[PDB]
Amino acid sequence: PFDLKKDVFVPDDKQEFVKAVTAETEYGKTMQQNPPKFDKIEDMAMLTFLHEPAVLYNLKDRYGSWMIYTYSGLFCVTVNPYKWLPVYTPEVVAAYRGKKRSEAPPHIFSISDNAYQYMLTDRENQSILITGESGAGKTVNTKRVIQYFAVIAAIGGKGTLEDQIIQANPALEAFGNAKTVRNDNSSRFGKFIRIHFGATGKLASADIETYLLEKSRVIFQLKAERDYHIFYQILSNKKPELLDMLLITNNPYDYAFISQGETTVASIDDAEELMATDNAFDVLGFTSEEKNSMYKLTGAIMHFGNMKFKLKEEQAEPDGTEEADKSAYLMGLNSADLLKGLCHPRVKVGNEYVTKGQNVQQVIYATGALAKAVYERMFNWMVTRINATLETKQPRQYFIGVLDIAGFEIFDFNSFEQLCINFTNEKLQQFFNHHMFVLEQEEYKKEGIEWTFIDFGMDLQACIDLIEKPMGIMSILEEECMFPKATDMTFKAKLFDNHLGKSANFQKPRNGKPEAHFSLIHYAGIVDYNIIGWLQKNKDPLNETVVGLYQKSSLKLLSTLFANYAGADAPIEKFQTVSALHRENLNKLMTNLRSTHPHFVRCIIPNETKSPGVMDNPLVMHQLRCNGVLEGIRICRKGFPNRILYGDFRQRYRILNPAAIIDSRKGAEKLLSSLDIDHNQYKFGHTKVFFKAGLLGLLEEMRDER
Ligand SMILES: Nc1ncnc2c1ncn2[C@@H]1O[C@H](COP(=O)(O)OP(=O)(O)O)[C@@H](O)[C@H]1O
Ligand code: VO4
Ligand SMILES: [Mg+2]
Repeated sequence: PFDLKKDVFVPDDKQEFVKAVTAETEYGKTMQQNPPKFDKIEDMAMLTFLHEPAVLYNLKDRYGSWMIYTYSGLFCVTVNPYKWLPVYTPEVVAAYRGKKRSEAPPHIFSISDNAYQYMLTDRENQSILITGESGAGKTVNTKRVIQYFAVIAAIGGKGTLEDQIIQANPALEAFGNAKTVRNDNSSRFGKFIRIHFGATGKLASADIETYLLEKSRVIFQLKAERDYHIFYQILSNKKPELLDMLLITNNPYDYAFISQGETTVASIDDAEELMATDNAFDVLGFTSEEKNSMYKLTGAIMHFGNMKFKLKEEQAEPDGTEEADKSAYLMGLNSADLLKGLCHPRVKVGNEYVTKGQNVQQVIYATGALAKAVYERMFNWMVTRINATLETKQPRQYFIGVLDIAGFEIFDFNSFEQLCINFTNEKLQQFFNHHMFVLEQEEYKKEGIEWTFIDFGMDLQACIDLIEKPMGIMSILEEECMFPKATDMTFKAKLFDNHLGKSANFQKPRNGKPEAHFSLIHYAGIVDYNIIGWLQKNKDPLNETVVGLYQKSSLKLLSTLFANYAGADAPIEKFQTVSALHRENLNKLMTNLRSTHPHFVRCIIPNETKSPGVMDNPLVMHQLRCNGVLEGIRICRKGFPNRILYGDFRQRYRILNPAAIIDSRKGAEKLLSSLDIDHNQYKFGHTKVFFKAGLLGLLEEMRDER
């Protein structure tokens, strides 16, 4: 039943919008709805009415029938079903091969296949960029893109390249993923995977690049969160030989470094996951000495935390050598030299040395710091090793990169790690804004198309400039290190003096919950940051006397993790910080993505309680707004999303009317007027015919008939 004029969408203070400027709703109490033909539409740029509730309800409609993918113009939107669906089967993978976007339902498999098609067709590198906040579905979709390519390639101990490519994700997940409030399997690092293809489309090889790992997790947890998965998988006891080799109990609560918050997760079987983790290292080519060395280092990290200290000026001395000895043998170090290094670190006196002193607070920091450094270097080594076996040295030509970054998050306590994660999210959103709204309209101008630049309001340059540009939050932090008389409050005072009242995205902390020092107006919300410990987190210093012992370790792995160590430069007669390298890497990635054809996949978390099928309209609308889904749909409708080179237009559509044809542009003008179409649905460019939304599909329908 449908009444074109009285069926409207009206606002609501609890449900955002409701089905129904004065009328009463379907329930009782006191923007046009789309017809029943556009129910569960596969592409929302084809809806007659385009507004916030038209898109919200179409997504909701499809979500109710477990259709978690929907095209929204030139890109795609996905809503986390929070449950398994029979839409990722090998049978499905095969059917999607070679199909045009409109010839199959919306799917991540269709994005992957079309990215493959554009690569070989245009002779151009591609990229698949998955956005969304913590627990939206970026990693799940990243794994399905890889699955699609690996299954397609497979058509034609250690396994084949296709098997290795798939297993690289569960191998890295044990060490780099952990349970946070928002996600039981949160990626605590970003990763860009490039899948290389030869000149004719053969999957040649692959590589992975990881971006900043949350080191703090290794030695610190908040009430509602766990440390990295790996620790609990080892303690599961499904492989009891590991507990004997690592010299450990089966109780996480016996290890402070890993038992500060939660220890078991309802959705994760830690026992089955240890086997999956181990099987991946096997399939990836990891030797037993390699696997055991990695397990041994993880074990040494656990004992390292239980090491107690005491007073002997305040000087620290070991409060029991029990835990240091266990750590030292797993690491291949002499226990006495380790504790002497931690308590009395060397100072170079030219060719001699004098030891400086430490107190139990200083040694406690250095101990935590080294356990983080080892963990970070182990993760970087695992990636290097995965890349080493993934390198096939087979002929390559193009690549399809896939970006799975750590999602936007807000915790009750936000620190340095959150600012780095959320900063990347702001940057990736701005990548989308620039590509969709700035470059797109500049193409129309380049091609001599009649057009008036539209302002979509999509521009986060103010917040990005606030964080990265000189005298920004990172620049202030970078200066405040390598200034020993600088404290947490000199950094706070410098941030406020430069940005309070001067930067719109820098506000006083809103603030029961933990104490915050400043607020930041991010693209998806105001985040209250706590600046305590930022100067030390950014400088990341290490006890170089203990690092020296690590380089001389009897374990090959520990000595290789520290072989190329940037030991503090020699003094002269009179360095790269964390944030500095992170910005450098983020800009390196953004410029690299500019040299590819991007394919945006926008993930939407439907509810805060990980409930399948439950859609919370205020949370969904917040995401669709800050993502720019409506803005991104309008540029598809209001512009010309499809454009064909005059040559290609005659090579393909000459069959529609051979009477029309000997010029490239002139011939194309004759062909188009000769057909029964709206002659306003297209424009003529310098080198391409620009088509309005949908006209390409109409001509392609007519081409398939004859
Ligand atoms: N397409 C999907 N099908 C089924 N479950 C999904 C899907 N996408 C996400 N999930 C569930 O949601 C969780 C969070 O998704 P994940 O990919 O880890 O998100 P993100 O990487 O954005 O943090 C997953 O671990 C899984 O339980
Ligand atoms: O939960 V996330 O993997 O998006 O960080
Ligand atoms: Mg993830």
